[PDB]
Amino acid sequence: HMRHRTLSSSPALWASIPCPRSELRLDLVLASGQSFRWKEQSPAHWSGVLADQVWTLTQTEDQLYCTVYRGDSQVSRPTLEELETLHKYFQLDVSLAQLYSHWASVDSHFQRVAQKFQGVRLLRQDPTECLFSFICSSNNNIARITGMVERLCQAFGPRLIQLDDVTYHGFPNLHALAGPEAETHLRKLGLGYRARYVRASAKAILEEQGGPAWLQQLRVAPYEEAHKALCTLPGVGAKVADCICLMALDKPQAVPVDVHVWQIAHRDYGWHPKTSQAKGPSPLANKELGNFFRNLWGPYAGWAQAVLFSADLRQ
Ligand SMILES: Clc1ccc(Nc2ccncc2)cc1Cl
Ligand code: NI
Repeated sequence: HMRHRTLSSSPALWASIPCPRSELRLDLVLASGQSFRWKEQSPAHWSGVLADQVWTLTQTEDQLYCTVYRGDSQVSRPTLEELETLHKYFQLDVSLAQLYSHWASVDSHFQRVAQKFQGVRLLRQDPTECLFSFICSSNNNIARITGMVERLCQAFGPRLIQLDDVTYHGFPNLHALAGPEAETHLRKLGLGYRARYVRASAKAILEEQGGPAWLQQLRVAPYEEAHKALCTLPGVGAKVADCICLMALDKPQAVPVDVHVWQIAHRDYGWHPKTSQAKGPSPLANKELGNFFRNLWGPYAGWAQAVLFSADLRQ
């Protein structure tokens, strides 16, 4: 039936937001493992869902070209409010050129690495989508998580539209994931142990915290409160909590610490746990390392990390 648009195919329906490739590189941000809902359907054309709507995105050296598919009606070009949404998603208020410059000034390693990887910024994700996406992320790779999240949305989330062979679903609400046959069905979809944590966390957020409004509270709450709050949930530890804080709760200073960042810290910064003596990853050593990077980079430490992370997936 209807198909995925290119910029050439249907130039009428595309709109644009003025955005240099130095401020945002789609190819580095949408497959960076922040969101797992974007695919490059046709070369340099990124399609994925936002809320209850599909988008396809592509860019030039100075422009971010984008179009919407409402799903239900007259196919038209992105409205103003629809583009405000997109602007916010990419947190484009924030100057990346300034942040790169600031980091480079205090970190000679960053200076050498950031050159080849410009336009790495953080998305502002829906808390719910982010939470459950990052529960599926423990002991896993981007490819597998992408899969799990797609199957999860297909099975539990509302159908929106079909383009080509791909049927786009919205992200499920908590109630949908909280039900009795939720784990069983999720286990069928190959999440394994993670199925328990999904259901449990959905059931928890409803009953223990009073629904999705809780997550919005954490967005306005201070970092430290939000992190402690998140860590109460089944399947959510310091790492996942920091991912969510950073990517969906507007805490730029949150620095998710796993064994991979340990490696980079030790190899590239010569870091060892100083207050600690135990020589390997630990609750306290990880937090120590988080504080280390905040001290060095400042209150957008998580964003700086995102640059290094994106420079590591490319060899
Ligand atoms: Cl800054 C950042 C961005 C994206 C991710 N995504 C992940 C990719 C693979 N396994 C776990 C998480 C993680 C960080 Cl720490
Ligand atoms: Ni050493």
